[PDB]
Amino acid sequence: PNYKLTYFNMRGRAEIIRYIFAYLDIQYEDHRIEQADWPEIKSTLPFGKIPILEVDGLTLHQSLAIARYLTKNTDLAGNTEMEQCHVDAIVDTLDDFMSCFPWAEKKQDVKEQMFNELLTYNAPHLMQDLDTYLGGREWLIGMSVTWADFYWEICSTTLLVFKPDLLDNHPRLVTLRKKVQAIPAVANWIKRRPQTKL
Amino acid sequence: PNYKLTYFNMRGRAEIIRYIFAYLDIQYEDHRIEQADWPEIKSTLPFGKIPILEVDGLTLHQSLAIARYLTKNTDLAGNTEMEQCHVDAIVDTLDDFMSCFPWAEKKQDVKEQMFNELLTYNAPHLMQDLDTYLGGREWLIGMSVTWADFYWEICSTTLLVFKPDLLDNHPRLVTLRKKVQAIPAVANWIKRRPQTKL
Ligand SMILES: N[C@@H](CCC(=O)N[C@@H](CS)C(=O)NCC(=O)O)C(=O)O
Ligand SMILES: N[C@@H](CCC(=O)N[C@@H](CS)C(=O)NCC(=O)O)C(=O)O
Ligand SMILES: [Mg+2]
Repeated sequence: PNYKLTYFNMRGRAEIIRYIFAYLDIQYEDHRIEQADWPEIKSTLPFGKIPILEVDGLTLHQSLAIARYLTKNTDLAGNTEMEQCHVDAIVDTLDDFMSCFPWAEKKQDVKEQMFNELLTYNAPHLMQDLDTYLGGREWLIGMSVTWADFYWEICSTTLLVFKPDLLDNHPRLVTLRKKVQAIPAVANWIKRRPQTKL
Repeated sequence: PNYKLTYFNMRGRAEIIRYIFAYLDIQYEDHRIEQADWPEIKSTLPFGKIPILEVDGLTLHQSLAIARYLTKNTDLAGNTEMEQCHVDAIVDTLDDFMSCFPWAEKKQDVKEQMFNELLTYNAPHLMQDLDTYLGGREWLIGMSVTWADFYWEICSTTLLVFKPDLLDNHPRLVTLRKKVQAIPAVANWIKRRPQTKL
């Protein structure tokens, strides 16, 4: 089928979709719009938000809903229904935290303060719960990589931009990132993708 | 299987699970804890949040992950993988919005300010997007009820508590709420459930 992903020129919420396409070796149009075209693009979105993924003429929206759709019947989904639930749960827990940041906050002064408070007073609790959850296991769910691992690597990459020492107390979570970054197809995408801050 | 749902004494985030159980005619323990006992239970949870669902001893978390698990392979999921994606997307759009409200904000000043902002400016836009998405169809996705319809009913019920005129310009969205409440199993639950504000 023909796929067309539309998002801004940044990793952000479209990156999980881009990782999945890379991993599954599926061709797609990576459409990155500029701020100047937002007004026009927006008037075509079902709920005024991106990313959207057009599949053979039909529009899908919501990054995680799209990620789940693309991984259905693949090795990234989770081996059992219980495990698939755990994958969804970990992704939503991560997404819940990322959604707490004031990404659209105009006033930089207030924005910086909130980011710093979230990374100092809240992040540590989530990092510890994730580390405890993973224990000595190779991956977050099951005995093989799932898109939950992809999401951890993606979210942590952005958090590290604002809090470099985020994982200084959790080497096991760093190892996990490295294992994700070591997957051949993923490594290739990470090396070739457009370099953006977020 | 043996199901035990744990949450606070309110509809909130556990209600979608309660609707699914009622619709599917599944018995479960509806455990509603007291604030005074939350800090004790919280310490035993991998991620310290509720609702959680114990399935034959195994614990699951994240309301939507659990809802998806329960509806898999049932008539409440979409009829195709694409339709299943639409269901997931609608639920996430609604959840994203409801999650924007500062429910735990102690500062009545900031809390009231954000509630008014969300209800006065954002809500109308979402309502218009939803009405347009629904069009003249009976349900949000496909030709039959899905858990996305349940979620609309649940979400709008709480929104209507703070903004009763929410749907005065959207009769079709009111009718959808009524269509869901009319389903025998749901109507039975609605009339039997604990009467709470949220
Ligand atoms: N939870 C949604 C997020 C939707 C969202 O807020 N997208 C942002 C881009 S990162 C956007 O479209 N913003 C436009 C706006 O805020 O009006 C997803 O994962 O797709
Ligand atoms: N996004 C999670 C909700 C996590 C959450 O914030 N739950 C609230 C109850 S509505 C709770 O656990 N708050 C008590 C606390 O965080 O200590 C889900 O959908 O289950
Ligand atoms: Mg979410």
